[PDB]
Amino acid sequence: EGCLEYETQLRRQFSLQHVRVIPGLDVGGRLGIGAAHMLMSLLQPQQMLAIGFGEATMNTLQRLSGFISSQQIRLVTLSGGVGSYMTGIGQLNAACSVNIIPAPLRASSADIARTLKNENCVKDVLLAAQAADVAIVGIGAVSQQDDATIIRSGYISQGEQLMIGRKGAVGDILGYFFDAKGDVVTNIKIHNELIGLPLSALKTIPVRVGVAGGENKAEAIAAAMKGGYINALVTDQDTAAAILRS
Amino acid sequence: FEGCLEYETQLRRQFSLQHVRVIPGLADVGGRLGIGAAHMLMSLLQPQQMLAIGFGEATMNTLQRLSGFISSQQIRLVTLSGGVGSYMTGIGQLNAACSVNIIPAPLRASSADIARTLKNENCVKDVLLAAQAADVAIVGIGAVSQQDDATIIRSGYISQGEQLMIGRKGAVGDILGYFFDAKGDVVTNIKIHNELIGLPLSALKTIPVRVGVAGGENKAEAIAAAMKGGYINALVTDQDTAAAILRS
Ligand SMILES: O=P(O)(O)OC[C@H]1O[C@H](O)[C@H](O)[C@@H]1O
Ligand SMILES: O=P(O)(O)OC[C@H]1O[C@H](O)[C@H](O)[C@@H]1O
Repeated sequence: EGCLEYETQLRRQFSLQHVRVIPGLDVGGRLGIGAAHMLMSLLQPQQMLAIGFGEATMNTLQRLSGFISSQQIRLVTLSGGVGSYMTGIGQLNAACSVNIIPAPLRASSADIARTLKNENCVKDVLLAAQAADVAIVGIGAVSQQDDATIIRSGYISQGEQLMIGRKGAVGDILGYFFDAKGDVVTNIKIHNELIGLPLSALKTIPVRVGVAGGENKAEAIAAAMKGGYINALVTDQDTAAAILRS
Repeated sequence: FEGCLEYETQLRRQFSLQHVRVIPGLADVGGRLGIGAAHMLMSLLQPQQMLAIGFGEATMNTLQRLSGFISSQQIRLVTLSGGVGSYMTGIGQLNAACSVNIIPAPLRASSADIARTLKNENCVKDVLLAAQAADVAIVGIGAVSQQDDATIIRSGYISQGEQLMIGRKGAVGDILGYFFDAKGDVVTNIKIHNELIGLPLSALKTIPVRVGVAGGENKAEAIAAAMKGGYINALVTDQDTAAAILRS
């Protein structure tokens, strides 16, 4: 009931292409339903879907697995890491096309990241990802602190997250952190250590869906939309309220 | 006389194997090899044990047939090589509660310095160690004599030129991109070896039970060599191939 109005206002405040706002209070399971449903009406047969990692995207992929088979959707990873995509990929049948960047999410140095990005088998998948028809990503917030997936998964340290925060970052997509206005934070070393597509290349993809909730993400989700990284959103009612007031 | 039971006995004694299965020649073989290798693995793996897997058609067919058993017995899988995508037809068949540990790297780097770098990345080194600690391994065996039909060529991991020179330098086959000569010794002057990300054959031998699954007469010399080098200590093959291996 209050969902339609919040959709409308989100669509107009952030110039979005599509929005779904789910009734408030479990939330992550219900976000995956909402995002799977949006993706079912967006994707045409044999189209390509680029995927990010995290709980909300993995949930979504589970609810979409039957659509993916019967419409022959091709999947491609937006980042390295492999293992982080397996909970969502394991829920598909084995005739599904899945193209996986064969590298770590983050290299121990920027030189090594650049080396890896130039290996043929990595470079091939980076291009495929950038060419996708639709993308589905999660959004992390600095305000989650130890509960953020990117920290639980060991990809950045606590000291890094404190400094990322100090430097004015509010949230991230695929390890790429941006400030409250949506601008990528430029003096953060991790950015040049990530193997996957940068957020500037992600914007090649014409429909880019963020799925994310919890009031603690509101600032990050707003900023993601202000930066243009996502042009469609799936979120929950309380978060929507919080974004609109942010 | 002869038959499969005799061929098993002879192979077992001749190569000092721990386990052997020879399937009849007569309905198509790579599928029946997979069934036979899954049945052997089912009798060797205890619950919660760890199975190291290599890539290729025979291993991926085996894993497909083992998927129900992997699930119910909570078998943990780990990749023996990089490549990620080379393993998807196999691991794609499992359910999502399955424990699957994948080397997050290419199979082969563009240079040896780059391979050495990737082997020292934390997320790669962790999985290399997990693989070496496995209870059982399952691998395919490739033969130089397959030429353009070898999976290692068909998948683009080596060039025709490379395959030619590897043959010139005395290799007969490979396991996981590591090529050995007819006595079973790894061929030392081949640059693909230092470019591979995964475990070398010497570290594969840590795994106590090492099952090769491979058939076709053109692989006979390579399979014999693989047993002579000790890379596999158990074999699943077909009748014709067993006969050829025995006369090698
Ligand atoms: O909170 P989740 O849904 O688990 O996932 C969010 C992560 O996925 C996003 O692209 C960012 O990397 C975040 O770091
Ligand atoms: O002939 P297949 O069963 O497809 O696979 C053999 C390949 O997989 C083996 O370990 C070697 O890499 C071979 O090159």
